[PDB]
Amino acid sequence: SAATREALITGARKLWGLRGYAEVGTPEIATEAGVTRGAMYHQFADKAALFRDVVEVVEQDVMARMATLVAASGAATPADAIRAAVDAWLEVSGDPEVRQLILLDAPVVLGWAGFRDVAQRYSLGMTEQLITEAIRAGQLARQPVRPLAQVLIGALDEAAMFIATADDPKRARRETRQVLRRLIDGMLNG
Amino acid sequence: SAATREALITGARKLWGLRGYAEVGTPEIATEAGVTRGAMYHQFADKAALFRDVVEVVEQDVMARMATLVAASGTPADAIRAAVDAWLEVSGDPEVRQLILLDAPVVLGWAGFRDVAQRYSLGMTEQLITEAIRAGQLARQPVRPLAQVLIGALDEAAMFIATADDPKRARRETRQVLRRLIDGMLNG
Repeated sequence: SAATREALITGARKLWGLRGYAEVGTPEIATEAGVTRGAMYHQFADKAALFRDVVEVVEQDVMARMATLVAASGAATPADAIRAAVDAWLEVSGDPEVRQLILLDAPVVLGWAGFRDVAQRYSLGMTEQLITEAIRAGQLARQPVRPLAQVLIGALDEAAMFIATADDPKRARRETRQVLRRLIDGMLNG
Repeated sequence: SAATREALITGARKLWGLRGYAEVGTPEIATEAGVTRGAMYHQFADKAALFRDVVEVVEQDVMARMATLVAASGTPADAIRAAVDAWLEVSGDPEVRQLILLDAPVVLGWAGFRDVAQRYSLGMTEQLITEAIRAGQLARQPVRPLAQVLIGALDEAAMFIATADDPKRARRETRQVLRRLIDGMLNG
């Protein structure tokens, strides 16, 4: 029964990751997972409920992938951590599964308040941390931490959205990386 | 028929502006406007359709208001600093707060809201950036990606003020933060 939950989340994630939420129904997901409809409905009341669990697991991977990329950059100071964290977010949001589930389907399926809540639960803390360390190292002016975090989250979230729907994604990704790079470098002292 | 639309948009705008989308039903809006339910439904299939037209009219006023405040402030770099302060003034208006910051994202969806916000704000923002580049107060860079990143930052700023525990404090702290960001991009 625990196994059944795991296999449904895994199946939904794969199939919705490839074709999108709208294009795959719960009966197809049950078959893919090797379970009956009643085992499925015991675990998930409806389609949208299974999607919420898919979003939690994909967000966990996004944060863990991002912490791996920052730690693999060899960033020696808070300011370099920030430069790495910015590049990592554009790399990870470019992953076509993350693009489909988080950038396109999650806002539609969860609603505005739902999506914003999830996005903030996963991103706010990390962002607030990086800012607090830069302030302490003297690489960023002493200022209020949450307001800056929140403004940066809206900038980065919009960046990713703009890439995901662009005519030329590879170009939008590159140009938008320059723009965020210049912005950060205007704020940072080193 | 055009008159009927105008009166509905005006009634909906006032009443939703005060109490919020969720709190006022379309029959109340019909009476406020002085039209029958069938005249209303002829013009607007459902509640969400009338809301879309309310958002268009409120956004038009927001842009026009904002161009008047920028022109009343007295270089491109200072235009940008004034445009930022003007956005916080105009988004502080309790009607704009209710309809654009709180209800529009819920009712239109995130992509729908982003679409409306960009149709109205992108050109002005792209212009301000282009003039700063020409005056040498802003590094030559790609104009649309910067405009878009700034629009997302400013929209999030205003939303943060609109839902803050202490609005007067959030408005002040958020003004500092936007000031530093802008000043990091602009050439002194």
